[PDB]
Amino acid sequence: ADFEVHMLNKGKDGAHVFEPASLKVAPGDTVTFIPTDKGHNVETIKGMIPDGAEAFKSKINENYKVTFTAPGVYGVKCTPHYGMGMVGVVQVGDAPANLEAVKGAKNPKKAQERLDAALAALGN
Ligand SMILES: [Cu+2]
Repeated sequence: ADFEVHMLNKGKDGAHVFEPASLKVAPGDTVTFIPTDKGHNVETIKGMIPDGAEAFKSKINENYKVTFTAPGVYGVKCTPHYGMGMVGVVQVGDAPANLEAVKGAKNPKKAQERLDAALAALGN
């Protein structure tokens, strides 16, 4: 199954957002990060990806389709807007095994707030 995340300068959750900011998928599903507004990208957050996964980083303004295979939670950021909290979580499967490992990852405050909110939205 294929899902979409819009990369936006603003949205319901404020400035510099992924919409949705949380998504539950199954192994092998894809998510396309869409440059609805210019100036964004998507990148894995260090320490917030599960065993079996590989880091990625899209180009600014790239329409970017990612396949998520290994189970667990994946924290993602927009490289330029990470400091302002432009982040999201994609969770592959239920009962993510890496939940405590990713909760320990260091993030600037606005990113941490939104990551914790996304984790809670996903049932964690
Ligand atoms: Cu951005």
